[PDB]
Amino acid sequence: QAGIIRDLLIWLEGHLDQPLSLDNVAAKAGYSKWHLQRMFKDVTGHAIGAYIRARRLSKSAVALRLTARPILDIALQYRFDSQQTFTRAFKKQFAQTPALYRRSPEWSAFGIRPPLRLGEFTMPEHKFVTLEDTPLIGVTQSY
DNA sequence: TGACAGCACTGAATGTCAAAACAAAACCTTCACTCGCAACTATAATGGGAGCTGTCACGGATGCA
Repeated sequence: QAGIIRDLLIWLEGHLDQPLSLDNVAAKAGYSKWHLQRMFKDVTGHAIGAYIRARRLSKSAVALRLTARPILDIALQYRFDSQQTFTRAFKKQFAQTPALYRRSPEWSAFGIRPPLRLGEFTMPEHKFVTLEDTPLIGVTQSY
């Protein structure tokens, strides 16, 4: 029912990292590999399988732009199979070399796909301002 | 009744043949200069000890004489 898929993503957003998962591992959620896939297609508007590894790449794209690791820390970190295939699907998502992607300081959100909620989404508000050069005092350290 | 389990097949999306380029310094030319050899200079000059070291002490030694 509608209470299932919402609870599956509470697993899945927390288990987008730890299990090396395809839909066979996702088939342990009450029904078969196809029926859990059939139950997702209409209650969401997204198609689960190519989305998740792309969402796990979208989890890896912010890891490719704001985390301090090289290509092979994050080659198979997000449960992938190869690096050149990971480089390949990246071209169909961001149209940029990952060496070129962390070359430019500008980070545009083209291929990052948002995390899905079947329940109610807490929408933040926006207001566009233009700020001023203000002196302060503080120290720096890294992570 | 509607879930509920599994099949039919697209195909985008992999797993392989190739280069494509970029810094990596790595080994390597370079090319001007800094950093070193070597020789000469023509009034006249001509013999150390460089300070040192001062009585221990019985004992065996070899060679001189």
